[PDB]
Amino acid sequence: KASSIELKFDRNKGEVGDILIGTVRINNIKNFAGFQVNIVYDPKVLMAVDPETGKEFTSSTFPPGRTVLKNNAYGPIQIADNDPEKGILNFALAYSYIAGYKETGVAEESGIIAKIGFKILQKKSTAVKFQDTLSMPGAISGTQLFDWDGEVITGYEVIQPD
Repeated sequence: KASSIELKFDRNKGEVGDILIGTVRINNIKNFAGFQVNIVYDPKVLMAVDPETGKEFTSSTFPPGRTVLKNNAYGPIQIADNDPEKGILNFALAYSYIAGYKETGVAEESGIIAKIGFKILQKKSTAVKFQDTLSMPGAISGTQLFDWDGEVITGYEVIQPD
């Protein structure tokens, strides 16, 4: 029942050339209607790729795999502004029609918001994490969650990968 955003890996070690899959998940986020996150990694050691195809993320790549914020009746808008050469992923998605969403009264409070492949480029210990950035003032460790009143949500835990 604890409210959280988590970045979790299926496995955290592999051989060079294999792809580690990171899943970004939300849990018990009250009246959840959108988010923005900033995730950083060492681009010399890991490369952000599509989990299925292995195709390198570019600046506009919005990650696949979500199980929430998919109802077209509420106007989902995806924005990506990654800088993979600098090891930065930054992407956001929210329902525009939050009036129609709130009016139905059923909130999507838990689920997957992204799946991201990380292809291993070197045999070297490394970390992937949510991290604050000056382009996101008022964030909680590089995360912002929004509700169906269009307000910023607080009080949740940011769970980093082990």
